[PDB]
Amino acid sequence: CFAKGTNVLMADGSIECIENIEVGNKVMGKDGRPREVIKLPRGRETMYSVVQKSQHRAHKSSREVPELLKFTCNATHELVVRTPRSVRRLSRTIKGVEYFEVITFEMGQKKAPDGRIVELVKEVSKSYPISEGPERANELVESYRKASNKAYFEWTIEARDLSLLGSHVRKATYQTYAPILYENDHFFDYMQKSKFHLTIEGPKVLAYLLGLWIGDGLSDRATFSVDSRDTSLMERVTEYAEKLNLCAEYKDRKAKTVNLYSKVVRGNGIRNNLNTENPLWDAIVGLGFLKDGVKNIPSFLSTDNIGTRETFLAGLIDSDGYVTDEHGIKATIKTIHTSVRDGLVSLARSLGLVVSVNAEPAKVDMNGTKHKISYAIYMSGGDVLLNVLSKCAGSKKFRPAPAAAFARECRGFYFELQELKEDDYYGITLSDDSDHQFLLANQVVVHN
DNA sequence: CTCTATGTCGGGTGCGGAGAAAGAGGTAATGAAATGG
DNA sequence: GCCATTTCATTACCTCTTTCTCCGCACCCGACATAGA
Repeated sequence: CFAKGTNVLMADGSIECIENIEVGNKVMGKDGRPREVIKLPRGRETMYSVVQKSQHRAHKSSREVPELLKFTCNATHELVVRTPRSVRRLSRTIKGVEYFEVITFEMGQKKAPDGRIVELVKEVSKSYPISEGPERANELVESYRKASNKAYFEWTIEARDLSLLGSHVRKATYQTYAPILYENDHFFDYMQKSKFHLTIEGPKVLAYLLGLWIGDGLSDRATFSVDSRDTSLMERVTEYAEKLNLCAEYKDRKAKTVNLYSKVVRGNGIRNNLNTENPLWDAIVGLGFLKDGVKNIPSFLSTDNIGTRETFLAGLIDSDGYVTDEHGIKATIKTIHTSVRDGLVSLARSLGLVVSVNAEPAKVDMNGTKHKISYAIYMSGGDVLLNVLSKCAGSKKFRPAPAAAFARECRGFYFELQELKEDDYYGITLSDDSDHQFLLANQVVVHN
């Protein structure tokens, strides 16, 4: 059961407030498929607060508080958790004799003060004196390592039982969120829904261009900047631009500025068109990449076609995107516009990538200039991210496409738990044969 | 003549990148107190 | 209670990311003029 306010992800990918979800509607299953609701358990109880942990620190100005994943449930809500399997060996001495130890995480049981019989994870140790010889020990260690396939346990525990966990286990316990595997085709239907009728590279190229525009584009013309130096990118531009059937008006004249002109009438002389008869623009406005005068990453994109979701970032990254590879594939977009920040994060995750932003306060300096609140949104995620990069043109950005059928597994997150005051709670119940867990809106995986 | 799309101009500031710090969980290593026979 | 493990939170580091931050000038954006319409 959830505290009132908590937003849910509906199977159609919309977002509905928990208190308003009725019976018969279909929530989002971690598999992207629908999870029907059959009961609206309501009531009053003691509520608990959740909130991811993180290397974040700047406080204690109103420097915005992070976008940390969070939610609030009653004391008996089941937390879909995970805990690593761990086995360490150790040699210690007491009462004279020194022995061998075999510390391990194994799921046992423990008595809740309230009397209940709770199934959880416990730290277990088995030991005998060094006299016998490290042989017995070394045996179990593998007889464990070689016990189960998954490197972690996947169980459930009620907020109110969490304390029951020992120190070591507690710390080594996290919750997870899953990627938005569902898929609308709003992008596609839109494309088909218009006058212009292009090839089957549209959704792709168009997507890629919208990506670049957002990053290095101009906010009042279907034109944008480029690094006179990245040639590969340069071509991509022409190519994709050409496929949408438009022109690349390259002008590096004292970095490079281009303009994507329609092949329409030119006007009387040469004073070509760029915004007119241009799908790019027809969309920027159509799909909402330009809300109320400022750029923006439209939310519908978080729930649309993955390919397209990918390609778009591809574009964003090819302009305003710095990539490295030294200790893992990672990419960093920098912005100053909230909408851009947000919209991007919500999208970034939809894929399964790990995201974290870092604001930089306004400033004013020696040049006496007034800087602005800046955001350095950070991403990573092995394959998932790679498969995006594989769709890049930039030299320093491009990266080969993952093996294949790379799994879009859930990402876990360490959190904090807080005891709140009793309060009305709303919960929903799914049909039996399902997994009994649905995804929230901030992509966090929860049980009903 | 008025109302929009295209070039195009000048000023103040977005962001580019990298290196480093500051957290966060994992490990041993302890000190001892609880369990079962 | 003697024995012989176990259980457990805390301690001092230990590894690994991911949050921060630094700063000037080439470039981004608002401002303006002018071919269309």
